[PDB]
Amino acid sequence: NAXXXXXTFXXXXGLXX
Repeated sequence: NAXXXXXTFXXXXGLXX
């Protein structure tokens, strides 16, 4: 469960990323 903020992947949170 990656995320928990902002980054090149995107924002918010979610699995895979």
